[PDB]
Amino acid sequence: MNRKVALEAVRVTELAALASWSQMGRGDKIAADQAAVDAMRKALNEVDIDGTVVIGEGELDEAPMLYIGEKVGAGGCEVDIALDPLEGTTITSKGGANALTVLAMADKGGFLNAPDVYMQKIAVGGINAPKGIVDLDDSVTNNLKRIAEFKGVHMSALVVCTMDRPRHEHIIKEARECGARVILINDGDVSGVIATATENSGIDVYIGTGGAPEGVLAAAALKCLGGQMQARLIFNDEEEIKRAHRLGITDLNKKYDIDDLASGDIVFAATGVTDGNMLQGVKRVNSTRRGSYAVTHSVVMRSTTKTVRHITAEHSFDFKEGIEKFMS
Amino acid sequence: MNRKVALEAVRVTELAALASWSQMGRGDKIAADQAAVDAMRKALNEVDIDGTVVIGEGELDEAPMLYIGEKVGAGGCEVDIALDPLEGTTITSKGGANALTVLAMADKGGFLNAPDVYMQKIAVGGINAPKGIVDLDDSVTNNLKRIAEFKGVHMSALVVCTMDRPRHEHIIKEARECGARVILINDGDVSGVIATATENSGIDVYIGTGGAPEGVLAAAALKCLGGQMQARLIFNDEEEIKRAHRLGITDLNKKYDIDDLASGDIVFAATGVTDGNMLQGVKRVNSTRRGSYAVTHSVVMRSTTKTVRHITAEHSFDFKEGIEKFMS
Amino acid sequence: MNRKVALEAVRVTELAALASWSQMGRGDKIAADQAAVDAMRKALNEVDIDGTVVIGEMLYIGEKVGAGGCEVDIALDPLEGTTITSKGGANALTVLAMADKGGFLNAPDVYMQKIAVGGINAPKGIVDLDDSVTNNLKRIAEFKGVHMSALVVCTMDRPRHEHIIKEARECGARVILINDGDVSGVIATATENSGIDVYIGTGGAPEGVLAAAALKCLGGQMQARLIFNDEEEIKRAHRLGITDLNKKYDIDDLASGDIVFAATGVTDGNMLQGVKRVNSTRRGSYAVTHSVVMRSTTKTVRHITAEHSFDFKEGIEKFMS
Amino acid sequence: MNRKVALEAVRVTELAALASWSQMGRGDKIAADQAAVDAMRKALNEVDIDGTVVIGEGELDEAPMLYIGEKVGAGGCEVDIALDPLEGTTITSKGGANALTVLAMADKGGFLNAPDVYMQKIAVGGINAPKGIVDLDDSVTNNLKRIAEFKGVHMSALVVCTMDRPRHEHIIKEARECGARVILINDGDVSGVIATATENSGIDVYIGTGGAPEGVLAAAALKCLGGQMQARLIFNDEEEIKRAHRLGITDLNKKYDIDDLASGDIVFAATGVTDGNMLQGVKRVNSTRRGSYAVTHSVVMRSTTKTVRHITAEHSFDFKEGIEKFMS
Ligand SMILES: [Mn+2]
Ligand SMILES: [Mn+2]
Ligand SMILES: [Mn+2]
Ligand SMILES: [Mn+2]
Repeated sequence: MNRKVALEAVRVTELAALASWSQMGRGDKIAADQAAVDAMRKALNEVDIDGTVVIGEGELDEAPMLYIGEKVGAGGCEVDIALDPLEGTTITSKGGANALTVLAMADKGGFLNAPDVYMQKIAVGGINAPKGIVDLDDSVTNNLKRIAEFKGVHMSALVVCTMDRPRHEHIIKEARECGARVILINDGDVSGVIATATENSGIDVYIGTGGAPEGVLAAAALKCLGGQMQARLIFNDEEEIKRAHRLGITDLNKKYDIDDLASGDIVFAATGVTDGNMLQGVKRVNSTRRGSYAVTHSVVMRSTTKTVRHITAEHSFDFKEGIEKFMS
Repeated sequence: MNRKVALEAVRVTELAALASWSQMGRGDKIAADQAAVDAMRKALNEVDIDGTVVIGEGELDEAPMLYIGEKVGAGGCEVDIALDPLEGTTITSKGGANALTVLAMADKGGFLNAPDVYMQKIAVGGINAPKGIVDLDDSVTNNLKRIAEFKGVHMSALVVCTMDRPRHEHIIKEARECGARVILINDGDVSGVIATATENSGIDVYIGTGGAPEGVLAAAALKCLGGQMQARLIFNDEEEIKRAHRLGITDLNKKYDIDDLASGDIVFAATGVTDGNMLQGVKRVNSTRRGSYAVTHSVVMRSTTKTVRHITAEHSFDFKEGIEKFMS
Repeated sequence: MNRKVALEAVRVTELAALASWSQMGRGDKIAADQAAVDAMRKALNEVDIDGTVVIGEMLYIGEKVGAGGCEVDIALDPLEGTTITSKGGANALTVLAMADKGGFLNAPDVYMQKIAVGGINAPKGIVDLDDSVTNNLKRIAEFKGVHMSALVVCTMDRPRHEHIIKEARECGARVILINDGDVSGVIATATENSGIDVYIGTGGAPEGVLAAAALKCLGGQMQARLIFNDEEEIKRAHRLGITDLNKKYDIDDLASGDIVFAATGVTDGNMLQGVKRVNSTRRGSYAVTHSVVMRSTTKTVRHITAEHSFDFKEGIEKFMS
Repeated sequence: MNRKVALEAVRVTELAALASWSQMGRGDKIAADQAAVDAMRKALNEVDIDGTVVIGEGELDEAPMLYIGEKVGAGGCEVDIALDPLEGTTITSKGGANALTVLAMADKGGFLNAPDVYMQKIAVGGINAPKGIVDLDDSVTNNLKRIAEFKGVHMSALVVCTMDRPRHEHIIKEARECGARVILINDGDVSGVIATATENSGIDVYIGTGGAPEGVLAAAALKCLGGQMQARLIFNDEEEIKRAHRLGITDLNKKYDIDDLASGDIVFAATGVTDGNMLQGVKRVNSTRRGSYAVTHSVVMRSTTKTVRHITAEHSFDFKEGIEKFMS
């Protein structure tokens, strides 16, 4: 995987973010999603890779663009592509927190090719955090006690993050019972997991159930940032089992370690759409010095080197024109 | 008012925010509110003012501490005091966005002594925005068209903020219909209005109904930051009408200009509790160089000088102790 | 001292910095110092203290300042870097420190040998002026957990520092030079992302006390020794109560008890950013100052970015008092 | 040029800056220079370009690596390359301000092929600045009067930067006489010129004489950032004249507009070595969340799109090992 591919990925997430931002607060999640898919597909076909989508918008049946197996790129090293054109379609449509655009790449087979099913998740940051510090079969109490001890703080100092859903009431009750602070996000458990390893996020642990593709994407970032995560797929009906079987997943009760979700040489890239726990959103900026531009905030990271790059980009634009000129 | 009072007010909002933060994500909004009220009252009584609460926790009937009319301070210049010990008690208990502590000071009679009722609000930023650019009796569309013209942008560039409530559906639908982007916050329309005049907030306009005290405090800040706002009190039942009559208000449908909400020499201070669209929340920080601390982010501003100070404070703390040691 | 005094002090350094900035790069050291002194004296006389200048310039030794309050000794520097500000060099600051009566070394205006390192856990003895430069740096490298080659040592670019510079480079350290501003240079050792690990050099005794006051709040260690070259200097020491001429002063001997330290950047430097002209459509035009205020008893540290409204169609000297 | 080349260039300047930093403050300007040359050369040969060095370390006579005419890169689109492995060799050896590493790319013939001679320079930033706002044959006073009018300020507000040299005494004295503020840098007039177009540099104008190669490099950045600049080569002896003649330059007194220095599609990249008035230098950082790393601060920009990216990169490193491990 050529060093060139890493920094090229940020252009993809930036262009998807700008397209998504033009639909921010338009009340239309489908238009938000399609703006991102279109921008990302077009940008990805300029990237010098021999790319196969292993996580994307869906099966070819249901998704015309960025479907599983689709071939993308202008030609280059062979890579598996995990992508999320718009993490937070509903978020973006109402301008909520934590919307992102996300692109990750691995050598062939480096990702768990996750089906569209739910996934139990537990994640903690820290480059020195050991394997086994968290696991999903241990109680919440016992996981937090270990985390607090490793971080060297009282339990009440820890900030635990989960989604505000009925399915999480027991995580929340238990975490609070042993003394921790638990904050709720409305959506965007990609940002919420990655935040555990993000300097100054204010989030120490993530515990929740959400999308499985999102779990792999977040593991890909934690692999570069440092941290630990365990995940397990959930299967509620026979169609979900069939989706897994079609992707080669047959050990349904497997507990996945972070190395099982994303392994080898991983590149992770993301751009903020709205302000979130991980990344700032797109903003309109005026200046006499340079004129008006849209500013994006992005991150690109690589697991092998552990180089993490924070990128602020200034994109020239006349806001006298319609904002949908940021589409494609 | 003696220039000393301005900067002393930040210490008050800081200690109240640290107390609030100890209850963040504990699912107990009464405990968060009380931690805030306690810390803020103890800190005020060390400020060198002869203070009279004109906006606070409530009437002496319902609020034992920081009630309307309470005298606070160690002695000094006579000021009316508008307080919100914790903007976002529910926010704070769940760790939502936009929780703040707030304190504003004016010469005697400078604030609208608002009864505790709903208030319709429209706000826009810009030191050169003219009085009349926004008006509650004009349509959303016409307000937006004027704002867009004044800012020199296409309508679709504008980001309108409002609270996610059924009472705002008509605002949201109309603003989208003429092409604007409308983002929703779950609570905290102090931050929401003030964001219109905060650099890099990504928010251009606020339209919505919320608390009347909060409207006054936001107007206090906008007086210092620059901008325009119009409010109108709303009355649901006859007891609310009596609360207005007791405060001297008989023109129930009076439209208040920003100068009617806050006039004269005004000091506005606020500290973030959680991350919001105005201020960052309190964070736990480690360093070998300094040891561990809590970081607060505050702003204090003054309407006469127009000076705005952004203050990042490092508060030493051993996080092996219980987080509630940050309470007063 | 009443907690009020700390945050009142930043206003003094800010006003002095704005006045200095109006003389930045004008080639007139005298006019810069006079602008700073005026602004500082005027602001100080609104602070609620019974202050006495024990380190100062007019703001002379023994001058009584303040509007009335707790008694404090005042160590001030209306403009650390008059030459600096006049030429637009790096590391010009305005500085105010306050202590309880007798908290500062009452230092004659003489030269002082200095060595300093940052870190709240640094023990007394980590630095010592009578150990070789090499043994000082080996201990600091051990304390910081790094190879010697990682350490960045700061000193002033002066012929009197050639032996320090050569000995530190010989043992493998990286030695960077500043043209002026050893207040900033010393405090940098305890300032996040200054990139300075150690300061070693000779400079003004007043400036050493001021830097020590800050390091007492930020955490670190420093040692100092006064230099006497002329009989006039020795008598200045005697008149101030100093008779042990070769005393090595620890950091607690320079600044003890409850200390407040305030500074504002004039030009960009190793510790603080300088004043800038800013334009915005939302907010209009303003001068931005960058300040720090700190207190030794609580170890609280406040960083303050202040936007001062101003129409830069008018002359800059309107920022004078 | 493929938009892939732009972001690949930052890796080159980052690697050269890290190598330079290992020699910072070691009092050896040659070893600093060689560390940077080595690292830039090696990195450059992994960039997918067919590159020809038009501005480099020297003529092949005197420079073995990165010489004028040298062919570099792994293969791709044809570009002319304007390099400065280490701007501020003496700066770096003393840890002074404004040391940078610099890589610029243009279409064939896009750069003035500058001889190793001195160059008179005047520069101002701002996208709307018209050609003629600055001119080397106008007085200093008249240049500054136009610049004050263009920026909408009193003359006393302007900050004029020059190098602290005897050859600049008349500039310094004239600029001060007409009321401007004139600050002095010891070295580093690449950074000093680009500062005029860099947000928050505090520098409005650069006026001085310095290296002609460094003038082309700074003009390349200003073409991306917006601004105007004029330059004239000066010749002190016969050997300097033939330096020009060898590179095809016989009009010895030509005044070059910025378009004459750098024209067409230009990419410009730089990384700070030491803190300066354009970029921050490399720093050693410790964190518990991430471990220890060297942090670099870079900028990459493009004249056709006007897109500018600020890049903060964290390079994992164990600082118990010798710092010379950052060499190539
Ligand atoms: Mn999605
Ligand atoms: Mn409240
Ligand atoms: Mn002085
Ligand atoms: Mn060079």
